Amino acid sequence: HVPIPPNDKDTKRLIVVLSNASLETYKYTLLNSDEHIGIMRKMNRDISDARPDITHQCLLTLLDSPINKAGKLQIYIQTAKGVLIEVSPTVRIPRTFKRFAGLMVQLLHRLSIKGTNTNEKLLKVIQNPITDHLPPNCRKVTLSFDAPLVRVRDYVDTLGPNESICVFVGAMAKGPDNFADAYVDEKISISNYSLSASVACSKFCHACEDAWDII
Amino acid sequence: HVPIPPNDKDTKRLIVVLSNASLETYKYTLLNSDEHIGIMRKMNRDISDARPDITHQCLLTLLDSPINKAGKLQIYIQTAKGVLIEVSPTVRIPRTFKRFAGLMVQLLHRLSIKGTNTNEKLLKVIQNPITDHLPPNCRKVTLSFDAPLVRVRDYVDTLGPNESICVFVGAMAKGPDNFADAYVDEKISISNYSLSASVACSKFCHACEDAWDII
Repeated sequence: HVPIPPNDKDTKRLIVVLSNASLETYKYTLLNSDEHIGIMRKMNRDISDARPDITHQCLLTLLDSPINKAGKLQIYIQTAKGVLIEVSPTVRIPRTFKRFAGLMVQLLHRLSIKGTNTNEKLLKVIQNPITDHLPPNCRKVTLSFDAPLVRVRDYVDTLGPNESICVFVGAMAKGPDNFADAYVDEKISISNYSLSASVACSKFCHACEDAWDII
Repeated sequence: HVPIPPNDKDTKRLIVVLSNASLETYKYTLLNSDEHIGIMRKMNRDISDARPDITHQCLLTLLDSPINKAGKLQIYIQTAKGVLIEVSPTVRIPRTFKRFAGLMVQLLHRLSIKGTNTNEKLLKVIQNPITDHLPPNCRKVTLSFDAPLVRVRDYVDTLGPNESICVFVGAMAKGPDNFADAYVDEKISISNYSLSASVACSKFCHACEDAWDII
């Protein structure tokens, strides 16, 4: 089986963009709420933001999803440093947050994680903006709260088989929906209650398993 | 809204039992692969088993699932020490593995986590076996690999509205399906590829959202 290459702009695919991520290597390790609680809580700036266990579990759940087993997923990470990261469908990850953390540190160091067997890279820090790396047949959407209710399976049911979709999922700290307004075609809501990025990506990706017939 | 009490044996409900868990407080903290890699790898016994990030993310995903928002979930944990733990639908959890780890340590210490506001307990270590705590209208099943393919929505579609289901999900180390043969009525498989406990519980619970009409 071969996943989606960058040569392919024909397959109806799901690009998941985790926007406004918190990948800031400080002193080398990442900024987490485990040990930097004294320096964030001491230096009085919005504790609230040392995120990456949620993008960790989005990477675990989405890269363990059956949409990865069909290969129809393509996931990007937009951070606060302006760094946009292309995460492979074929990369494997350790299940632990510490090795993921130092692996993101060396990803920010040498800007590339190569495969231990293959010639090709796996985690590739790439250019801003996202529209250089999105397909032309794209659906730039965003999960939101002020948006009215839109059912996912009816929505991608109203998407055609040539027309790929790029979702904007917020694993951010605390922010409104103006994080992506330069590149939003549509903002949708899927439930009345508050939902996280992990269960949001899981309900969306399993719903488009139900609407793309991945068995 | 009121969740399922232990008085209620009438509601068609999903009991998720995470069987063969690894909750062993050593020296106080739990046995994890982060810091005990030197003593497991040094003392040459099946590294392979310091699990609990998977039951952590099953607790996050299942206790953040919309089946919890309907209250039709009831989740138990069976460990290697013979400890069986009743996890509430109404308990909230910190999102971090360290506070979850020490919280499980004090759960094994005083055998109960009380609510910080309510009178009733939230995490209640209870008796072996599970059949004292399962409903009479029960469906003791188990996810497996040697079992033939069974579609979930057709299966619980063939379950009747008086008939609750108790699934056995393996977050174990490495083991066959004889972990539960004293209490198995049926073993099913949902996909040909290898699936984890997190995506297994998410596909099953979202599938019975599709078959129980939780909107």
